[PDB]
Amino acid sequence: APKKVLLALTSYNDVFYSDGMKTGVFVVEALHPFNTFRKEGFEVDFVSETGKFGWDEHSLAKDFLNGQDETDFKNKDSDFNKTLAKIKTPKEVNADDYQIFMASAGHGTLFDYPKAKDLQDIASEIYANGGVVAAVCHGPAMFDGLTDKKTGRPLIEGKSITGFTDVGETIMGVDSILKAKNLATVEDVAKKYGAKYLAPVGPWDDYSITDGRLVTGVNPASAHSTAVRSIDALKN
Amino acid sequence: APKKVLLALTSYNDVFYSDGMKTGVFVVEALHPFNTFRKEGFEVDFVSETGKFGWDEHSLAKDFLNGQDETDFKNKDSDFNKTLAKIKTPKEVNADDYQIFMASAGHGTLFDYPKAKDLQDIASEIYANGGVVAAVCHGPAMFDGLTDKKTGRPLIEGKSITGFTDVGETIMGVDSILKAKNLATVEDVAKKYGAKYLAPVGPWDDYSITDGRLVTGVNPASAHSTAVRSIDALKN
Repeated sequence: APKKVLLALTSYNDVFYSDGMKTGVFVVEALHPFNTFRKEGFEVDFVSETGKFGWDEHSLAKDFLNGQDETDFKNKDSDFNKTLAKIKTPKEVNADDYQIFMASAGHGTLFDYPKAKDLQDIASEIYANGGVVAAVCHGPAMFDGLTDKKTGRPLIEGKSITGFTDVGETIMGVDSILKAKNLATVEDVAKKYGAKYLAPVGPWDDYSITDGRLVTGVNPASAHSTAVRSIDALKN
Repeated sequence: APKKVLLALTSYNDVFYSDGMKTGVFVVEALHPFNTFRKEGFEVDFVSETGKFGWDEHSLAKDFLNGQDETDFKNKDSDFNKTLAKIKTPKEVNADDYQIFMASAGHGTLFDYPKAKDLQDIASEIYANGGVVAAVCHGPAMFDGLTDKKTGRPLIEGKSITGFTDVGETIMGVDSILKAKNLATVEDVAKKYGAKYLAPVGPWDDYSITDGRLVTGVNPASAHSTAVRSIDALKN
C-alpha cells in the first residue's frame, strides 16, 4: 500500500528583504522533509497554489545549503529535482491518496498560505481521514482559516503548536516589513484561532511539537525533526 | 519575592536497579540547574522531604558525571557542595522567599514526590505569587496532587508538559520495577490530572516546554534547558 506525502511549497517568490533579495521556498525546509520521507519508503508529491515556485535567496547561502544538500540541489537528475519537476497544482491533487500533509515554508508562505483555500481543504480532508498535518517555520500560516471538517472549529483551536518566533522576526529586522505588508506572524495566527503557542528556548533551535496528529516545527533547523514527527504521529 | 530558587531533591535512596545499585538524586539534574541559577544571580536553597538525600548510583558513572561537573562534585569546598550541606526540610522553608520552585529528579522521586504534600503546598504558593514551577525528568511526579490555589483544580490541568517518557522506562528495563512497586510514570500522572503530555522525538533528547509559568524537561540532557526556561519564564 503506497504511503504518500503531499509536500506544499509557497508559490510566492518576490523581493522581500532589505538587501533587495527575494523570499520564497526555504530550500532545506523542502529538501530535509523530502529526504526523511523518502528514506522511510514514502512517495512524495510537491504542490503549490500555482504549480510554480522560487527559492528564498537567503536560503541559498552556503550556511543553509551545503554538502549533500547542495549536491542534490545542483544535480538535475537527483530524486529531489525530478520530483520538483512534477510539482502539482491543487486541482491535480487527490486528497485521499495521502497519509501526510506537510507544509514547508520560508517567508513567502505569509503571502499565499493564509489565502490558499484549496490547499486548506486538502489538508483538512487528509486530517479528517486520520492522516497527519504538519508544518515548519512559517508553514503554520496555512492554519489561518483551516477548519476541522469534523468539528467545524479551527483545526488548531485548543491544540499546542510551535512555529517561527516573533522575536526571530525582530532579530532579522523583518518585523517592520511584515507590518508594512499587513502580514501576520505565526504567533498572531495561533492567538487568533485559540491555539497554545509553545516557544523554543532560542529562535533558531531545532524544536518541534507533536499534538496528536498535528505536528509543527520552528525553523530550518527543525525541518528534519518535523518530518520525523509527522511519520511517528501516524499511529496517533 | 527576592531572586531566590528553591531546588527540590528526592529523599528516596534505596536499592532500585537490577544490578543492585541504588537510585536517588540524579547528580546533573541538581548540578546543572544549580550552576545556571547561580550564574544568573540567583541564591539557591536545596530541600528534600526529610532534609536528607542520596545520589542515584547510575548517575555517578562517567557518562553522566565527568569534566568540570565531576570536579565540582568531588570538591568538598565547591559552592555546590557547600550549599547541599545546608539542605533544608519543608518546615524550614518560607515559600514567600522564592521566585522559582525547581524539582530535580532521578527515579527516587517516584517514591516520595507524589506524597510530598508540604513541598506541593510550597510550590503552589510560589506559583500563586506569580513565580515559576519547574520540573525535570521524573520531577513531574511532584505534580501528582498539586493544586492551583487560585482555582482549586489540579495545577497541571489544561497545561502542556513533558517529562520522562514511558518508552524510556521500557528501554531501561525499569518498567518491571515500576509495576512491582506500584509506581506511576510521568505520562500516567499527566493523564490522571488532565495535562497534555508532549513527547520528545527520542527518550534521551534535550527537550523542554514552557507553558506560561509551568516549565518541564524530559531527562538529564534537558536539565540545563529546563533551568534556563524557568528563568526566562519569570515574565509570564
